Amino acid sequence: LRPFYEESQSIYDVSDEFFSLFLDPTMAYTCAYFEREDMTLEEAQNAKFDLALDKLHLEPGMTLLDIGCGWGGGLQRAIENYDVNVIGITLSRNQFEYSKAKLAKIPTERSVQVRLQGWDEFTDKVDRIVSIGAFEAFKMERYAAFFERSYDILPDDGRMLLHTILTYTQKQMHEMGVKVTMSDVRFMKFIGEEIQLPAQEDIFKFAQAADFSVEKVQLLQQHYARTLNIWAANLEANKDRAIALQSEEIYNKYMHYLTGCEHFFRKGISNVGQFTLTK
Ligand SMILES: Nc1ncnc2c1ncn2[C@@H]1O[C@H](CSCC[C@H](N)C(=O)O)[C@@H](O)[C@H]1O
Ligand SMILES: [Cl-]
Repeated sequence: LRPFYEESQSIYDVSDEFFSLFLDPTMAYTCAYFEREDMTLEEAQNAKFDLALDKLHLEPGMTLLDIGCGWGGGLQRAIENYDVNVIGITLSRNQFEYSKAKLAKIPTERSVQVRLQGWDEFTDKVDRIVSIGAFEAFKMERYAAFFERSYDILPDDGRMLLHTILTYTQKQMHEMGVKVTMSDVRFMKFIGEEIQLPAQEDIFKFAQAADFSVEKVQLLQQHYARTLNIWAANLEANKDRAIALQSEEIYNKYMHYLTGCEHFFRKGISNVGQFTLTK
């Protein structure tokens, strides 16, 4: 704690325009799914959203909730590909306004709602839930309430797709032969300052405590390494504009974050899973 207040430059202070320098046009900010090896980033992001949505067994007329909708790409796929009502919620005002404006332009015969709202305040009954990349922003003290609230707002036949990043235990790493180095440790400290993760077993434990069953987990480890690689290449290609919009310090922090995380997935320290939860 510094005695004098300092309005500093944070990676969280950048505009939508900055993110458009390296995200694909749909502005997905989570692991893509290279269902075909030759897919572009945009095609793999659409394929990731389709992968999650397909696991929900959506039927015409249902209501889908996207917990943590970001810049709206998941809800666009849902509106375009299913005859369903949608609700998207986010804690980001920029993402809220962006998703609202994006989805307002999409023809639809169903209801569409975008809200600046946390899951802890959400009580609407919905038929299915998708949540991609939101869980890693939750504190572990709130995990149980999250799964309990998710269970409660679903019907008897309800299904939830939970997509989130994962870590391994030391024993599993020693088993798998993953050696964590000092530079890895220093990067984890960089994360704790600028930005602990659950293991796959933790997700099973918490979902089951809320009376969900885990029907499926699908791991996308190397898809994330490739997703982060492309993001980093795009940002580097747009370096001059990133520095003009922000600064070399902000550019460097993002580049360090993207390429460090890429290394963690490539090396096998981290993973990312889609959990199909049923009721
Ligand atoms: N407690 C909470 N309740 C609701 N949304 C939350 C939340 N904590 C984080 N979020 C939202 O979760 C999102 C994480 S970013 C992932 C965005 C999108 N699903 C994608 O795949 O690109 C952001 O929109 C963030 O505002
Ligand atoms: Cl900016």
